[PDB]
Amino acid sequence: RTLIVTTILEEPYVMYRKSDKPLYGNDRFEGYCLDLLKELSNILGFLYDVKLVPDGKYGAQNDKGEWNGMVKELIDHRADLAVAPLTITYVREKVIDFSKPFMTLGISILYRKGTPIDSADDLAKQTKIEYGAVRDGSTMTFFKKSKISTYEKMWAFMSSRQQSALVKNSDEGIQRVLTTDYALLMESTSIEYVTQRNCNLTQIGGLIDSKGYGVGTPIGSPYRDKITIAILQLQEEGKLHMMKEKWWRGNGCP
Amino acid sequence: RTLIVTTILEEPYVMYRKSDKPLYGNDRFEGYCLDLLKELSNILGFLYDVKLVPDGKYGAQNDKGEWNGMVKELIDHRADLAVAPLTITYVREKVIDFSKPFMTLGISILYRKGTPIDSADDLAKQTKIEYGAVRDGSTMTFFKKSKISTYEKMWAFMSSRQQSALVKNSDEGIQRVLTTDYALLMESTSIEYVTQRNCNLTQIGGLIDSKGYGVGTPIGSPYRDKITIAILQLQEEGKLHMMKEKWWRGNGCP
Ligand SMILES: C=C(C)[C@H]1CN[C@H](C(=O)O)[C@H]1CC(=O)O
Ligand SMILES: C=C(C)[C@H]1CN[C@H](C(=O)O)[C@H]1CC(=O)O
Ligand SMILES: [Cl-]
Ligand SMILES: [Cl-]
Ligand SMILES: [Cl-]
Ligand SMILES: [Cl-]
Ligand code: NA
Ligand code: NA
Repeated sequence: RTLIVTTILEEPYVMYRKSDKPLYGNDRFEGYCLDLLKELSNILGFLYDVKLVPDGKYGAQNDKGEWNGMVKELIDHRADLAVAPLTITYVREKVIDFSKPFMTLGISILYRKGTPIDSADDLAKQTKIEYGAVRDGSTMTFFKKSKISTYEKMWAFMSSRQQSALVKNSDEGIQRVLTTDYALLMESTSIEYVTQRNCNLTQIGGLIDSKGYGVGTPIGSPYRDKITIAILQLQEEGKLHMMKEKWWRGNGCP
Repeated sequence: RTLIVTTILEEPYVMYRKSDKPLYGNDRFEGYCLDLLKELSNILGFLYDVKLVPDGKYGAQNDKGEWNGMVKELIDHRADLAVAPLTITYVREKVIDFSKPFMTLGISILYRKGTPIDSADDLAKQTKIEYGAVRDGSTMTFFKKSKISTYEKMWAFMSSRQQSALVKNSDEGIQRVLTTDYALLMESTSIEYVTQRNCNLTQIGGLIDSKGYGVGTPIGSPYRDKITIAILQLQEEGKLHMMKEKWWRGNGCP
């Protein structure tokens, strides 16, 4: 009866709450995605247990084409929903069922302020500034699969030297941008959150693609359509907008 | 199989081609949506027969909850697909199925350049400049249903005086903006198209909301998921972006 919700720590979507005593169960967590789940639970009338994905991955395929991460949890019916910044992509939609998007976004560039760099092609025609993405995430996959010239050049650079330009996670990418001469290809909603908090960083250029985050369900799940309708309701009522402004607003940067 | 596709004339989605002799069948039409249908038909391997919706409407409910337009064609299984700038909304998703969005947009304001107006709250707080939307479209319905104070205010104004501030169609709205002191609340992708072609008009403010256009199918159709997967493929390949640029780009503005 109670639904199992797979998710992953990622600021400001899902974070451990701060407290002076050990926390248990759903009380461990806060964030945009917990607020979304509370609003979805309200509308649809389910109870839920939040479970962190045991392997700490979003969802990609190994050499055998077996999935991992939140995507695999859904496939195997070890979770009923995945509520996280899980990008809606062609390869994932073949294997699980996403709701319609609760957030739309695109890949863009995180870099330091004050420089002459203005676009992905400024990066691509040069080698002094290093640049990369989180290994095996949807942004990397976009560069890997692209047949657009500029993105191909960029993939050749990223993948070169046993992928030394890639990072394991966004926090590693951020620190590399802050310390060295490095630009991170990152989803725009995460760039917005980061630039609101570190005033030496900025987004470079616009969005190079367009995509959404959606709630994952196993293929065939009856919850996919109920959740899509509830998301559309929350969007039209201004509630998704309110939730984004609650979690993104920073107060310290020009 | 040959699919039956319901659609509606709307620039630059679906337009009559120019020819010195009469045109027949699918050859009557061109535009972004025809290009999309060709790409979907190449991926999924169907033939198709394009039919203009007989009542010339997108789809809205009357007081008795009865539907019209392309939505009613799908509900009644008179068409297999609706391919048009058909906004994905809560009320429509309850009665038909949409693919994931092939375009993502929001309501914004079309107005003349060179004025002090910068946002919907600027319009809401006054009564001198008239403003409205296409009657019974998804933009009107957004305002009708909103409980956000600004938008309630705007709906009270739009709906006053026997809805004299509303218009029957987008071209009527565009002419009214060009001639009189009037602002049109319009989906942002159409404002883009218009302002590329009318250098005296501009978008005012940003997007008020976030929504998409999707291919519509009857509820339960097996094509909906196939078309979603095909749209995601076309997005990731950059084809949807190239299709938008092809149909939107104008001759330039001074
Ligand atoms: C935080 C990361 C690893 C996730 C979030 N959305 C993408 C995904 O769902 O693959 C990944 C980011 C990226 O690839 O830029
Ligand atoms: C062109 C119009 C009448 C359509 C297009 N999408 C909206 C729909 O699908 O309702 C309507 C526009 C709007 O309401 O601003
Ligand atoms: Cl857990
Ligand atoms: Cl698997
Ligand atoms: Cl026809
Ligand atoms: Cl969907
Ligand atoms: Na799917
Ligand atoms: Na539906």
